[PDB]
Amino acid sequence: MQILLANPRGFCAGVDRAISIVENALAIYGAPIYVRHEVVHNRYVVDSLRERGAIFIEQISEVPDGAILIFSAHGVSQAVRNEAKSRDLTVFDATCPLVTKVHMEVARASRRGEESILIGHAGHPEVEGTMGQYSNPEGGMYLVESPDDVWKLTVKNEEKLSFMTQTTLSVDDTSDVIDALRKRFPKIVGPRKDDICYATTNRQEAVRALAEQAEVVLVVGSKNSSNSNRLAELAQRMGKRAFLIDDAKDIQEEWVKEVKCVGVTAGASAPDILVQNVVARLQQLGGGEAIPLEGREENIVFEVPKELR
Ligand SMILES: C/C(=C\COP(=O)(O)OP(=O)(O)O)CO
Ligand code: SF4
Repeated sequence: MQILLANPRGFCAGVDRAISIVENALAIYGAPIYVRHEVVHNRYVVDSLRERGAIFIEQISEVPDGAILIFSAHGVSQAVRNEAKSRDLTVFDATCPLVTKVHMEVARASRRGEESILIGHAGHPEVEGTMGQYSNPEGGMYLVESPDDVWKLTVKNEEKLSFMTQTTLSVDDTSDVIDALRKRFPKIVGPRKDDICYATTNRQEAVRALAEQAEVVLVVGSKNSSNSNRLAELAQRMGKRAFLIDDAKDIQEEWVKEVKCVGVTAGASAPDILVQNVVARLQQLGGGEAIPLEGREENIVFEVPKELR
């Protein structure tokens, strides 16, 4: 059995920054360090940080006065931010810069009383934080997840309308949604394409190349990782069996028995060690040396704030 590795795969600039923020805060201030939501959606990372004294909470009420609070890489709403500011908390923000970029545009439309539409998945923390940048009752903030949602949406003033997107969406499905938005609201304004980040676009392009060779694709990532699910989904739609897994122990022999080519990739929040362990398991199951596919070289890095270096 041949083992192929997608490239790029694994950690993106925002996830590496956000994890370092929490690690550095624990070294500087000691336990406990409060973190609003899993810093990144990865069980291995989260479990480890708990171990070292990080405490993960959903609501600011859970945090004692005098505490240090870190906002997750997915971002938070202005309401949450202000609730944290009204309290006597020391706050560090691990929101990824590429999510903050979107937030700034939503706040601008809110200040103008002009409506905005967000393409994304209901209930996800990044969608809660981005929708949570809009607070003007004169305008409006609407969420659409599909073309059918666009077909049913009515707004107050489609002459002054703009859109934004979640950073981890399917590139292909978002394209369909935007096509619909432009047909329904011909004066709608947005970015040149969408707010899907470089890491999401690159991992999806890489898994596409991987799936065209591999019969089976294993995506290292947790169940609640949006971007990771998009990678398994993409391979599955190409007609390949694809499994989202947290670690090598999740691999069932049936998935790769008699398979000549198995591909491995990892979501933006999954540490490289998990991929190494998955490769080791596939080798014990008959696989040879892991072969990295050629890919788009990534070079962006986001530094931790100086106060945590
Ligand atoms: C922070 C972030 C992505 C990094 O991976 P995560 O798996 O942590 O988050 P997501 O894909 O949104 O479920 C959203 O920009
Ligand atoms: S997936 Fe993109 S936007 Fe999200 S943390 Fe990573 S680099 Fe930032």
